[PDB]
Amino acid sequence: EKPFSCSLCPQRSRDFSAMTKHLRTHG
Ligand SMILES: [Zn+2]
Repeated sequence: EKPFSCSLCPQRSRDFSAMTKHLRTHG
C-alpha cells in the first residue's frame, strides 16, 4: 500500500491534520 494520497488531486499528506486543510483549500 502507498502513503496517504488525496482522492481528486495529485498530492499526498503526512497527517490528516494537513490533509484536512487540503480539502478546505481544495477550491
Ligand atoms: Zn483533494
